[PDB]
Amino acid sequence: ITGTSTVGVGRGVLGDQKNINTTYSTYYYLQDNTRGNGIFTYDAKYRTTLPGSLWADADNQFFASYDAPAVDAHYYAGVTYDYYKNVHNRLSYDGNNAAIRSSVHYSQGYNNAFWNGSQMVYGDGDGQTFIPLSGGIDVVAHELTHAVTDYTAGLIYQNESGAINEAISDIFGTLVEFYANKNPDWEIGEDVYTPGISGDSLRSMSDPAKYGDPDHYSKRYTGTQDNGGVHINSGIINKAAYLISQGGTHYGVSVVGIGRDKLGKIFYRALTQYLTPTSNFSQLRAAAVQSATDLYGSTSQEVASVKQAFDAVGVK
Ligand SMILES: CC(C)C[C@H](NP(=O)(O)CNC(=O)OCc1ccccc1)C(=O)N[C@@H](CCCN)C(=O)O
Ligand SMILES: [Ca+2]
Ligand SMILES: [Ca+2]
Ligand SMILES: [Ca+2]
Ligand SMILES: [Ca+2]
Ligand SMILES: [Zn+2]
Repeated sequence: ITGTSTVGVGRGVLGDQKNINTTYSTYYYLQDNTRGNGIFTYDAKYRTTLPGSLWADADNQFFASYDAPAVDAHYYAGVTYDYYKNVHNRLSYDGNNAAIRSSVHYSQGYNNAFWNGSQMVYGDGDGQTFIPLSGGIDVVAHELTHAVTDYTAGLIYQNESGAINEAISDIFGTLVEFYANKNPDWEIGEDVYTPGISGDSLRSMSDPAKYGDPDHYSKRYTGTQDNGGVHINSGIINKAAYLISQGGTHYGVSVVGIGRDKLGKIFYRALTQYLTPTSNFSQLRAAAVQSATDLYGSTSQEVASVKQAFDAVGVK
């Protein structure tokens, strides 16, 4: 909407106060004009018709329980935009400052979040398995990263290419969580998963097997559930990424860690310069090796560590 840029205040899903960029024109809207061509947050009003209505508020204060998922979807989309711009010189998901749109309060009891080809969508959860999913910064960044992937490598959402697609979203979701630097970890979704159980998460990158996901190519799933295991076999790539950053010895193979920033540079370059819609795990290894060679040199520790990490997870 046309209006003037304003700054509101509210509380997110976990009860934390934050400022949000809004737009005033009769109402205050969740429209942040400070980033690209805008970040826009919508109310889906418990229905499944998208996007719903651009979020409107009478007083620019967002402290109602119903407001909390919108506050966080809006704010964490801004953090994710900032990560891609400041760290990777990427302007929004398409590289040309496309408007970023999210809808919250999607459906009833909906235990998921997704990119629908055009926008982000967040359920409220059923209150037992999940609380409103935009409360997780790793979740929000996971979803926006699907848009980045779709505009760049275009990884098809099935089998090995789809597991790479998933891992890319978990990797950058985690790197955005570290960028914001609030309780960062190598777990996925911990802030919104199972409010009645402490210390768990939906997936682990540091130890995928903790939640039943493979940590070695020999343990990959090859059935048809979950689009051929896209959220299962992602563990193999998530583990490799964790090892590249943090190091470790895994199935007897030692990896010297090179840190999160270099992990992010290598995988961002692989995603945007080398991967294709049908890349498999072996092709990802080659893309990561080439990316690290471009950035750091063929004889570098960074290249050697990429090779060790993929060796450790059984990907040649
Ligand atoms: C980070 C977590 C909290 C959310 C994440 N959701 P996602 O991977 O972005 C779901 N996207 C998806 O399916 O895209 C395909 C598509 C949909 C619509 C239109 C076009 C294409 C996820 O890991 N979901 C799991 C766990 C879900 C537990 N109930 C899961 O779906 O099995
Ligand atoms: Ca209000
Ligand atoms: Ca965390
Ligand atoms: Ca996390
Ligand atoms: Ca929990
Ligand atoms: Zn995903």
